[PDB]
Amino acid sequence: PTYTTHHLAIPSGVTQDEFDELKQSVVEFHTYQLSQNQCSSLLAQRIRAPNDVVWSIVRRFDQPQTYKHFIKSCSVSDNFTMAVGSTRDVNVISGLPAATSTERLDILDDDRQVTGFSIIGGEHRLRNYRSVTSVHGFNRDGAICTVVLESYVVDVPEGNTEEDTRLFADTVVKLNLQKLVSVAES
Amino acid sequence: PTYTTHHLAIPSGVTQDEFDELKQSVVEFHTYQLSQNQCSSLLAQRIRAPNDVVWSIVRRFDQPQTYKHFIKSCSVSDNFTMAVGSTRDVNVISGLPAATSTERLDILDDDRQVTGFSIIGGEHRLRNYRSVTSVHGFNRDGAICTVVLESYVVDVPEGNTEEDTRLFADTVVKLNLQKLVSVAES
Ligand SMILES: CC1=CC(=O)CC(C)(C)[C@@]1(O)/C=C/C(C)=C\C(=O)O
Ligand SMILES: CC1=CC(=O)CC(C)(C)[C@@]1(O)/C=C/C(C)=C\C(=O)O
Repeated sequence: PTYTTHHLAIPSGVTQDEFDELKQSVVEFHTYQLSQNQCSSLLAQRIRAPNDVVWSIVRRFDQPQTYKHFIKSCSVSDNFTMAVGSTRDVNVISGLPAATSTERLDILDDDRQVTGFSIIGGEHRLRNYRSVTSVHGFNRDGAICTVVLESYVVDVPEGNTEEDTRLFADTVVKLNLQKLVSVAES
Repeated sequence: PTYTTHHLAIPSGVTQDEFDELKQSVVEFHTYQLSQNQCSSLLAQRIRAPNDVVWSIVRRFDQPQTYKHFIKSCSVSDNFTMAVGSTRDVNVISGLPAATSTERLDILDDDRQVTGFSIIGGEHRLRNYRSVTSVHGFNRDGAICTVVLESYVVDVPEGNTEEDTRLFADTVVKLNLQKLVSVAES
């Protein structure tokens, strides 16, 4: 297989010196295998809030709607455990209506403050979506100011271009990351 | 089959005293006919920028991608004039890909700073979408503050609920208005 090189390109929204400190985290957590039909991207967002505050929000695998747009509801089983392997049924706002993507929790590491999930079933064109989010505290002069890194890999549907698929997924993650800013600042 | 009454309910983001000044504009420009299969909503967004600056952005019928998300490109004909009746072809970012909704300019009023459009062709579920944006300057402690009002009417697709459709359309418009804030305040 072929692998991503997100450590070679500073994403927008981070400085060269901030990024230099995070390259180790990108390699460890934001590297995916790449098939010929896949694309992957890494996004970043600075947040004026303690990383412990941010981690506590994004850790909530059962309540993504608190920090994501376009989710009407999210339910988990009555025996849900916050553990690798638990799943959720996400009801998406799209005008179809109440669509559903079942997602499985892949990583939950409270020591490094990293989580991630993969989409394992649903009615959509984002087949084999996999995402990782890591939380990073910086003593940042009035904050712990946190940079959140979020990357994904996904299949490019036949009849889609890689740029088109990537542009859509990038737009969603960027918009959700802006919402995370609003929620974290309190 | 009656008409909308958005002048009767204050939208979020406005004060009662601010809204009282806008009721005449809501009546004059933000009233739609409503059939039993349609819904309509009215949104507002405060912007710390001169109303003339905001107006110059939202007036650009040929360039919605400057202030809206999820638009890959926008083309108009070689004889395009910025005039009621002109149309544009919008290529939407959706993961389908490069989708298209053809839109017609309905209002372009430079004295009152109102613009509006209706969707006249495309491949989607926002049938008979019609939208109006109006710009409003307020003197606030020596600086101009702009309120943008944006409303729409749209058909509810069979199998959708009104809340679900409204929720989606409300989500899109609000997000486009946040991008408008960034562009105007830069
Ligand atoms: C918003 C939405 C609409 C779709 O059509 C596909 C899917 C259900 C995957 C999705 O939830 C996509 C979500 C994305 C890209 C990222 C995320 O959630 O962090
Ligand atoms: C982004 C998008 C999603 C759709 O499914 C339909 C359509 C393509 C019309 C649309 O452009 C709708 C845009 C909206 C609600 C408002 C606007 O543009 O002012």
